Amino acid sequence: ALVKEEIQAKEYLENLNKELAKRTNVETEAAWAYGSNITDENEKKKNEISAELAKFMKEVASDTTKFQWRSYQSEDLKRQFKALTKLGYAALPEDDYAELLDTLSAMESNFAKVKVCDYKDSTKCDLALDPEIEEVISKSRDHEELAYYWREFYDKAGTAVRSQFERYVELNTKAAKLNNFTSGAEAWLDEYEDDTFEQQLEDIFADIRPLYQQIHGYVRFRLRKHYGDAVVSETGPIPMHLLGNMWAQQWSEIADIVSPFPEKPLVDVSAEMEKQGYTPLKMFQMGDDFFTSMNLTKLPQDFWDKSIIEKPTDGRDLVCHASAWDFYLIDDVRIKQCTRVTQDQLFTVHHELGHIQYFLQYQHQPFVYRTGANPGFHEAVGDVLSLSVSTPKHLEKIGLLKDYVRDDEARINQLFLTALDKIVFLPFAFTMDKYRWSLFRGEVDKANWNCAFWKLRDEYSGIEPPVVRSEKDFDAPAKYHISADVEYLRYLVSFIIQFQFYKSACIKAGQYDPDNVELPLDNCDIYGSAAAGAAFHNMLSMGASKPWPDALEAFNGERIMSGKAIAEYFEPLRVWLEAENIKNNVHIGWTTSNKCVS
Ligand SMILES: *[C@@H]1O[C@H](CO)[C@@H](O[C@@H]2O[C@H](CO)[C@@H](O[C@@H]3O[C@H](CO[C@H]4O[C@H](CO)[C@@H](O)[C@H](O)[C@@H]4O)[C@@H](O)[C@H](O[C@H]4O[C@H](CO[C@@H]5O[C@H](CO)[C@@H](O)[C@H](O)[C@@H]5O)[C@@H](O)[C@H](O)[C@@H]4O)[C@@H]3O)[C@H](O)[C@H]2NC(C)=O)[C@H](O)[C@H]1NC(C)=O
Ligand SMILES: *[C@@H]1O[C@H](CO)[C@@H](O)[C@H](O)[C@H]1NC(C)=O
Ligand SMILES: *[C@@H]1O[C@H](CO)[C@@H](O)[C@H](O)[C@H]1NC(C)=O
Ligand SMILES: [Zn+2]
Repeated sequence: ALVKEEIQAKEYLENLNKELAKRTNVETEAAWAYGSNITDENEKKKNEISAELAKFMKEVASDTTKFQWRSYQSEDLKRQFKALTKLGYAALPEDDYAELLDTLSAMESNFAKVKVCDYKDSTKCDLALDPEIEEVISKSRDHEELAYYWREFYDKAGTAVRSQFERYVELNTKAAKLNNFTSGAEAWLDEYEDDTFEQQLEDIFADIRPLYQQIHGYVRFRLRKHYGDAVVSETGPIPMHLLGNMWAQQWSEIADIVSPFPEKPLVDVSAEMEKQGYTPLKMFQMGDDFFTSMNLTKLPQDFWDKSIIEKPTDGRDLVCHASAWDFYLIDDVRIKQCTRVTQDQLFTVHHELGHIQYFLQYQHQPFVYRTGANPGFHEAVGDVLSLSVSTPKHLEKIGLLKDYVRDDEARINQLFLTALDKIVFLPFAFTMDKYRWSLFRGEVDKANWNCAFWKLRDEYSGIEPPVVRSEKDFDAPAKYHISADVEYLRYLVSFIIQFQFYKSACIKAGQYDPDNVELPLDNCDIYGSAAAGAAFHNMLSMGASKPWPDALEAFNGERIMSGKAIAEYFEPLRVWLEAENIKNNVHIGWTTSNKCVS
């Protein structure tokens, strides 16, 4: 029976993968229509088609049991079957599935439709997060103005969806258990195919946490000099509204007030981008150029024809959170980005285009393999290029950085600037999933859900709200990914492995040699490197056809996720900063926040 059955199973899979790709195409189109144009009608259509695809996946899961697939010889066939067994939310009874979709829609559309009143004009009430509130949070140094916008946003994006969030947790848990996972934490973790993955991240995080603490201490010190001791204490958590970002996830927008060497250059090319007439289209064309310069795949015409690369002016509601979309045919790939002409946005364009590249590289795989080796791989691709794009080397080459002298002090300024994004984010990203996992696993009583969030943000990041919160507030959904039910550990994983990829690409490009002071890792530009491009091609073309260690091995010969490379990048900063904090008697660490009343 078995040899013959395995022949038939191969044909079964060939056909089923093609059918899933086509059916997924159709759900993806409806989701795109909604996300690009939020209306009740588009919501209904998206959710109806999802319900129908879920019912089909339920039949597929049932049909896998007609095959003795665990008995087969082919590791590849077994891997595909195992992927089709995994229903996720589709395991839910029809009515629960529909209720979950309705709940998700309610949260994501609440987030996307938030508007607040101008701090200086309570009749102007059409300020959205993107761009209006984000511009104040990144540019204002009026601490009361900042606190105002923080409070208005969190109250509307967060607290307003407590009820919905609670029902989502219940249904997410019910779904996980129907897949025989303990909870949605274990369902998310299953994507890393590694039963020690959490311990591995704890270990890496513990190794980098000392450096974070040094950065935190120095920033707090600098913020005290700017705002004074009535606004920032020496010993307490940093008030998060002063850190240049609504979620304090990255602190690079306050670099001009905390840079190590204020009289030496600090890279900020936004003003030159504007002066040279950059547009969203040009920024996308330049990202395309980067990839094609490395001998990777050019964007196809569908990308240009169907992407939305600037915020519509017609007053519609949409999701502006930047995203990359695979339509599961051939070359139908798209970005939806409310693009602004800034340095940070140039990096975001490259990030999104890394997802597009991945889609193009794996599009010949069977449907079940048309995804990242793990979710962190997907998020890392474009960041590897952004690391290069951010270098003084690259930015001088493209005419955006003028009259730059790369002395020791400018190098520390640039390392610090990078760390304000790359090191600061690590505890932030860990807490987003630690929080959700703790709710999913039933470890926090509902009475303590809000303070459990702020407790994690305190313990790991040493930040706190600008105002006292309580269990009357519900703050976690004020972060897009929490309202949108997007797993966050992918970004922690990305921020570690992107340095492994960057280092290896730099070495292949001839742009990094640890023994050559002329080739430091932090000034490596892989632009134009076919050797780097080759490593990407070898890895990305695999999709999810093999466990992620095999995909890393295809890139650089390694099989282990490791903090060595990110530490190697920041090692000169670590040395300098440890010394600077001692020299300035900077207090390190923080007392427990008083800003969430239990
Ligand atoms: C999550 O875990 C769940 C368990 O906690 C699991 O649910 C179990 O799935 C089992 C596998 O499908 C299912 O097993 C069948 O049980 C039937 C009897 O069940 C009743 O009594 C139970 C308790 O006594 C009740 O709780 C149930 O509700 C039922 O009322 C059996 O009749 C049935 O049998 C047939 O199938 C076996 C297995 O066949 C296999 O494949 C080939 C077929 O060619 C076999 O040759 C091979 O060796 C293998 O056995 C045949 O041997 C047999 O001849 C029959 O055709 C079968 O044992 C079980 O009932 C169910 N239990 C519970 C408690 O729910 C979920 O499936 C898991 N979910 C996921 C997503 O993995
Ligand atoms: C948005 O969707 C609605 C359907 O609810 C449709 O009538 C309208 O034309 C769409 N607008 C745009 C900008 O596509
Ligand atoms: C570019 O990529 C192609 C296809 O992957 C390969 O055959 C070729 O050798 C590469 N060219 C360069 C510039 O190395
Ligand atoms: Zn991404």
